[PDB]
Amino acid sequence: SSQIRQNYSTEVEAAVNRLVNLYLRASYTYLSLGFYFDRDDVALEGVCHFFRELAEEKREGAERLLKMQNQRGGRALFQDLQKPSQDEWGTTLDAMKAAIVLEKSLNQALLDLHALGSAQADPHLCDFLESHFLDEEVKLIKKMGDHLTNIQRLVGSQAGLGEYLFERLTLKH
Amino acid sequence: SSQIRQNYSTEVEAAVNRLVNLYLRASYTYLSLGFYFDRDDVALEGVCHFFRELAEEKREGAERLLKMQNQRGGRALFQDLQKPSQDEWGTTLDAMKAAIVLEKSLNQALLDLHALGSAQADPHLCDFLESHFLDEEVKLIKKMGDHLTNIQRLVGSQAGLGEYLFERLTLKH
Amino acid sequence: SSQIRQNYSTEVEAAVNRLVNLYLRASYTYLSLGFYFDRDDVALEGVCHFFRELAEEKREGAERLLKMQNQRGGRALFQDLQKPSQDEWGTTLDAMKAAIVLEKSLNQALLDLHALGSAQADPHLCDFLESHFLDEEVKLIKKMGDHLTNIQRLVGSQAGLGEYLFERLTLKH
Amino acid sequence: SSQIRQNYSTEVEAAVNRLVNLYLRASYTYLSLGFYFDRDDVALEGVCHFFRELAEEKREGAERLLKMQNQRGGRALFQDLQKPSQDEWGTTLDAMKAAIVLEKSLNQALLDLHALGSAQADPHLCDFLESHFLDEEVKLIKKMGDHLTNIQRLVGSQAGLGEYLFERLTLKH
Ligand SMILES: [Cl-]
Ligand SMILES: [Cl-]
Ligand SMILES: [Cl-]
Ligand SMILES: [Cl-]
Repeated sequence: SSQIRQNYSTEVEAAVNRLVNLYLRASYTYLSLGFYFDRDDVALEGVCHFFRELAEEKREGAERLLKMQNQRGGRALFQDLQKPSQDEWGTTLDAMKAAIVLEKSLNQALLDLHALGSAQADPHLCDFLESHFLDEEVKLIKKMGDHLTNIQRLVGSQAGLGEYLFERLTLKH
Repeated sequence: SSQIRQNYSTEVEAAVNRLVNLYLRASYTYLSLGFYFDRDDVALEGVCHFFRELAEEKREGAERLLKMQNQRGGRALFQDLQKPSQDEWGTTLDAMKAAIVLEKSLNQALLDLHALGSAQADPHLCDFLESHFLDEEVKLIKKMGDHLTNIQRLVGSQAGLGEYLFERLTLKH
Repeated sequence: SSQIRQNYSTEVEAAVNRLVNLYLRASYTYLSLGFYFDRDDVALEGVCHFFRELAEEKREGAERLLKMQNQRGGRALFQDLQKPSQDEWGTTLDAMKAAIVLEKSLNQALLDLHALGSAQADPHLCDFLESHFLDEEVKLIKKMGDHLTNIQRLVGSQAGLGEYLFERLTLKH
Repeated sequence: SSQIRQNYSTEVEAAVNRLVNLYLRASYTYLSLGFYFDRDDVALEGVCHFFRELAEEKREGAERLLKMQNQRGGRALFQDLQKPSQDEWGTTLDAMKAAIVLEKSLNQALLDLHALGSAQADPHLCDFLESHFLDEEVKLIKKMGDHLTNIQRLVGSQAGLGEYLFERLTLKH
């Protein structure tokens, strides 16, 4: 058992393990989104790249949480990882809307954990979220929102043209 | 006559010579496709470049087969090369559909030769196809499929615009 | 739907998706093993590093399979990922024994898929496993076996001493 | 008298001066621990180096607090520095246990000051501790805990052997 644990509640420990699950779930979702846009009958490489990069980012966030759990003397506990919500993700617009929904849910979990940390007077936890998660998440959601606006502007009456142009001229490929 | 030939059937030797003919035919087809897209009244440089590169690739595949024939102590035998199926190749979409048909026929010839090799217990032949042909062909067909999907998405109600944009923004020029 | 799929059975497609699940499960197991050896009350950094590296390797194997699924025109389908078999992994010896069991199960899945590929006359699948999976797996299992032998030799009557020395002098830290 | 002081309570000012004393006390303790492990009849250079480095770190923490006191317009007030708790520090294990006790006491003083800052609505103080003290302290305690676990594992029935090996193979020398 740990000889280091100090000021680290069971409630925070448990919430950290749940958050890890949420981040790995998100990572899995992005993995599926990336490979859907790699299909020969979808074939939007920039969209594929965007979501593959997010899968790695979410995995890295989970790993940081797990590292922190150990630093504080809590015990990492892994649960089953549920499969993503869809097998096929529709259009770029559909996908980007789904990603924003997912990110808003992750963001709310971060805010909830921050509030728990605050209530438990755990300033290290609060600091950790502030320093490595909250601003990263705000910046990502702004980026997604910007992308959504551009995708929406391009639907017009020529959806295929607009979806191609967005992938070619906004996304890195 | 050869002093080296070992485990190399007449059936495989003949099938290798036929495959050489198929690859040189494919090369000739791509040569014609490249020069059609170089016409002043077609003028799609990226499409021209794509098919010219494929002509060279197919020629190189034939040359590898011929080198292997000699390595095994078989005798290269050349036949007439039939001219390509069309004199004019239509749209980029028409052309890319024709290329996929051609590649699927080459792929099936590779698979047939692999099966013959397997039946004749000729592991060098089998290895050779696995190592230099089968994955190269799968990768090319995936690329073509991706291109076809993008071309199809761009037809919309503005075909000329879409054909220009594909050539400018997907193909190397 | 795909316009490229050729010689790719439904049976192989399904087996590839199952294998992806097995590799991601293995990755998750190694993630848990790595963080267990990072606990302050375990504190074997070289062991942690070893299993973290394996988590990444297994993830990369899954990604290669998914890329290949798309190259062939099959459809990636993701399933729930079961949590690892244990929450706490015992000694270095216990852990390395569990890893070998896991690797032997992955190896047998690769061999089974190879046999299916052979039966379905799918030489691209067979080649793919030969070229990127079978030898990598044999090499990993040999490494694990070597490690197990060294760990076993060091138990003696001074288990803690031996476990420290193995981590310091065999594993990269 | 200061012309700058704003939102800086007398309670925080006093608590900052007390914390400075605690950090300089800790520095003095580590100085004594370092020179004990430099004795010819102890002679554990890596252990000496470890504690000498900590003496400098604790001094640097005090200096940062003093700099911040002045930045806020408070007045540094120095008190007597009590000598360390022991003249001789026993084994490496004894020493590392004493260091963890000391660090836990410093950590609790940081948490107490953070709570006071929070209650006094002094976000600069809170930020300062979060940014330069809380995570540094968590990381140090994790390191010490890891070291303690390794030292404990090496006691076995051959304490001298284990103490030598830890110093040679874990600590920088
Ligand atoms: Cl379960
Ligand atoms: Cl003739
Ligand atoms: Cl389900
Ligand atoms: Cl005095």
